[PDB]
Amino acid sequence: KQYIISEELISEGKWVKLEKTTYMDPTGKTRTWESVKRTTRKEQTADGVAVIPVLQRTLHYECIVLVKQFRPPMGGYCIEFPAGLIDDGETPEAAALRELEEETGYKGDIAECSPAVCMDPGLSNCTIHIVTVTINGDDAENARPKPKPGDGEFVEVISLPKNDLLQRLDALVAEEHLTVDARVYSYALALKHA
Amino acid sequence: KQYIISEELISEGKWVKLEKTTYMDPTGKTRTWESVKRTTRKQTADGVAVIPVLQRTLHYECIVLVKQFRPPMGGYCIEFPAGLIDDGETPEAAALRELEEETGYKGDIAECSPAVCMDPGLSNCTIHIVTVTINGDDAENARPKPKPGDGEFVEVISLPKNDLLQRLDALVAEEHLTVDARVYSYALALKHAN
Ligand SMILES: Cn1cc(Oc2ncncc2Cl)cn1
Ligand SMILES: Cn1cc(Oc2ncncc2Cl)cn1
Ligand SMILES: [Cl-]
Ligand SMILES: [Mg+2]
Ligand SMILES: [Mg+2]
Ligand SMILES: [Mg+2]
Ligand SMILES: [Mg+2]
Repeated sequence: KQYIISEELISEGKWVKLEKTTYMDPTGKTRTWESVKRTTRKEQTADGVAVIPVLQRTLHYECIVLVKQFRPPMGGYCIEFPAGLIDDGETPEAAALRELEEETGYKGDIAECSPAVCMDPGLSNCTIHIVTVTINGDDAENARPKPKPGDGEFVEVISLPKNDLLQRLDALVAEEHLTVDARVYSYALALKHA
Repeated sequence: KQYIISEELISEGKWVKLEKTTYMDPTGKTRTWESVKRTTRKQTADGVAVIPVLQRTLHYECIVLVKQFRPPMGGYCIEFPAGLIDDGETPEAAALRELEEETGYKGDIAECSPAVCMDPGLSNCTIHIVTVTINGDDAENARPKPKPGDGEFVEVISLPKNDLLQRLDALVAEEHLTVDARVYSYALALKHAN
């Protein structure tokens, strides 16, 4: 039934553009939408990755490793899964492993990799791979891990037990002004609901 | 330590605007960001997303999802039922309303998240995630009658909770739909639990 008729550029910055999208509705009528896209997407299967890093150590409960950063669009701090854009020619897995080490200092092992999933599909075309990665916290590589953050990146690491994630995220939200990412919250909720 | 110094409008559509955000980085250096915002926010958040748990006796529990054409994606996406919160609507009420309009089901509130961010490196968009149970053995949920608005065209997809991830992966492979990242994250945590 439905499909894109035309995409007209309305405004283009260095990083994001806004487009007027003309599409065919399933009645047969022509309609429009205001679409956001990134300018950085090349031949990657998605814009970015988000990493679900499960930190595993003998005689410890498993922890989910999360990051806290200032986010300019939000005007504040947010708690999220480690994440970044996929470099040109980089695989989603390499990008996940790389971003996890840069944001946390951990060296992980790939567990699984999702298909490309949409971030906010009524607003933008942005997509990611969700890459699950186990971290062997008994390995010396991962003992006293140093974040190697890039140009103007300033990330704090927060490891929360998987068995109590939702309450621990609620505790954090109770204690400061800070926003939990929707993917992180959805994951915490399903841990509870299981 | 980090904060917003100012926001310059770049472009404002009917629904979405692009801004240039000046902010103070933690080194004490001024930096800029390209930020997307909706023009519709009043509210606690922009929207709600509903996790609708369809409970029918002697059947598997299902998570109720919707499939729609998304103009920004240029394709069909599988998502939790969702929409914008009307000015003066509570998140809980927007959840029950949107769940009804999109699926036909009449549900009960189980819990509601604080405002969580959709894509905080890109936008300030936020939602409340609202867990809702649907008593599928009540008469009002027998022949659920969707009340979809002008220009909305929503197909309902109910998937069993205890196989959700495998079922979604199967839909992506065979139907070439895009699964929403929140849906996928929830699905992943269901498998990752314990
Ligand atoms: C029901 N509703 C959906 C809205 O959002 C949009 N609609 C069109 N173009 C872009 C966007 Cl983001 C506003 N109200
Ligand atoms: C690492 N990286 C993140 C990027 O995205 C943006 N960067 C600045 N302003 C807005 C956006 Cl969306 C580009 N590269
Ligand atoms: Cl539940
Ligand atoms: Mg990042
Ligand atoms: Mg980074
Ligand atoms: Mg909707
Ligand atoms: Mg609507």
